[PDB]
Amino acid sequence: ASAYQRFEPRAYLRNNYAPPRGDLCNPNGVGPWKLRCLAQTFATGEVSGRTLIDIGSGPTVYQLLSACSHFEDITMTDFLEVNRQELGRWLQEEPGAFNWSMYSQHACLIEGKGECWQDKERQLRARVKRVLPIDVHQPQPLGAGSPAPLPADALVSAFCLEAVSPDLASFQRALDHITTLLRPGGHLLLIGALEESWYLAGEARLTVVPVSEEEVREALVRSGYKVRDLRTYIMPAHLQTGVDDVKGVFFAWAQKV
Amino acid sequence: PDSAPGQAAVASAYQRFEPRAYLRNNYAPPRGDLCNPNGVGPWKLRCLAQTFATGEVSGRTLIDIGSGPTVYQLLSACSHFEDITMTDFLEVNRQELGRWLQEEPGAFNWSMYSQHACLIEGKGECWQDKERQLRARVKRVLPIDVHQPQPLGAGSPAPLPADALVSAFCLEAVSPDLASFQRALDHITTLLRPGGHLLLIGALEESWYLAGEARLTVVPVSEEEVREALVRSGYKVRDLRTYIMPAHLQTGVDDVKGVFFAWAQKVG
Ligand SMILES: Nc1ncnc2c1ncn2[C@@H]1O[C@H](CSCC[C@H](N)C(=O)O)[C@@H](O)[C@H]1O
Ligand SMILES: Nc1ncnc2c1ncn2[C@@H]1O[C@H](CSCC[C@H](N)C(=O)O)[C@@H](O)[C@H]1O
Repeated sequence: ASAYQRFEPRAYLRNNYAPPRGDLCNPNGVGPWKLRCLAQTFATGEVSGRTLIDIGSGPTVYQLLSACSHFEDITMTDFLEVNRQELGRWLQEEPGAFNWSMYSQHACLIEGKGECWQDKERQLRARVKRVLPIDVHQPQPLGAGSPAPLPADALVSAFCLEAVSPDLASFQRALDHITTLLRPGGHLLLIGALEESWYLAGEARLTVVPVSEEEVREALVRSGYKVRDLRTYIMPAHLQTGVDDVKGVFFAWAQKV
Repeated sequence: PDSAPGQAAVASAYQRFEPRAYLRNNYAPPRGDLCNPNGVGPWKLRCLAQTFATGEVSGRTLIDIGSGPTVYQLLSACSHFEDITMTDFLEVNRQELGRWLQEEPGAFNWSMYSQHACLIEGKGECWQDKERQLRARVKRVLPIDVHQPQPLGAGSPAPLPADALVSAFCLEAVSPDLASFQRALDHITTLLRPGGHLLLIGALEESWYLAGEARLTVVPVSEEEVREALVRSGYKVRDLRTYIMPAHLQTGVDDVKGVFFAWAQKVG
């Protein structure tokens, strides 16, 4: 995990959220696919509550665009200070914030409620109460006296576990860990890379545990979830860019029983 | 009597028209704020979107009558017409359109409207694609004077007669009186083929507006006057709706009391 110390947010954002992976115009892309999964899931209106925690936010907010309308208290987290600062910069509309507006626009497009994207960002920025540091390896990943309401009504995590875990069993424990933050009967929306083993974030070179839909399902089960949905996106050639070796992307809607 | 003088007056007044001012007054907030569904902007795009969505307004060629320096009136229309003709009386307006066509950064930013059309049309489309199509189908920007019996001049370029017409806030804005208005309608109707469709937007009961230094003279009209005029010109009125201008939104840029949207089909 010392590799994460060379991790550059601006390089990561650039690699994954700027064209081509960042062009949202093509519906068959990975960005539109991620957003649709979240939109659809929340649109069921079975995922709901007062509080929600985003595990391993990094420098990104997209994972919460659809979510923000169903939970009034939203908590974001990451391991690195540089990311929290990068989040802050966008939350407070500071100088040099990253432009998520294409993503805001698309979420509004997908949820199809005629909402304008400034209302969407406005609601998100507002509903996010705190940005916290976090380590999923710790059995209490948020420490002892966290400003975060526990247990949360729901959890969201994208591209975290498989990226901070050396192997399957490690990945499994990380899940066990964060699962403890989730109220019984609550919800988890997990996104991650499939059969990925490395990706770059500037000068840093992160090791990833290559997982599969089957491994991922089984791990959610082991952690005590009822899997409600598990969808797979296969990474198209034109989005294989030399920033990683991701083969596909998985999305899971799991419920703590 | 005599039309010439009033028209001359109108023409004279427009020589002070400031596009950037018009744009600031009408298509930047609070009117340009597309976030409130109850605002005039959304209402307009929604009238256009819903109408094209019926699929009853189609063809090869569209002509926008008195485009000014705005494109929003064509956002939902472009996905339905191969060939679009934009027009205006003033060159400074046409230059303004030209700047946006050329995607120069100097140009006005219509992306909020682009996005909103995409939003309400419900096809998942992205605004850059919406805009790229619009820029692609606008085949020309022509001089136009609605008071002339041939508003485009004889032997004009435009493919005539067109399958459809769009016009927004033009006729009433350049007509001194109701008869002038009615005549202007008759004139542009000659550009429209029988069985074709006219989509008309304009201000209700308005007498003036601002375009910078230029404070302009509008013939105030009513829904009925508009309905009657269309019928007079040989249309069947398919839809005619009214937006009442809210307290805020009345900003001193005009004395408009509301807005009309007319969908009319040229009997033939
Ligand atoms: N031990 C740890 N516990 C929790 N998060 C960690 C961690 N070590 C690294 N991370 C964070 O995990 C993130 C994975 S990148 C994921 C970014 C974002 N969620 C997205 O969807 O794009 C990195 O930002 C990294 O800072
Ligand atoms: N005689 C005439 N014939 C046609 N257009 C005229 C005209 N005299 C003035 N105009 C144009 O009528 C326009 C009215 S403002 C309308 C602008 C635009 N259609 C919109 O929706 O906002 C001005 O751009 C002006 O140049």
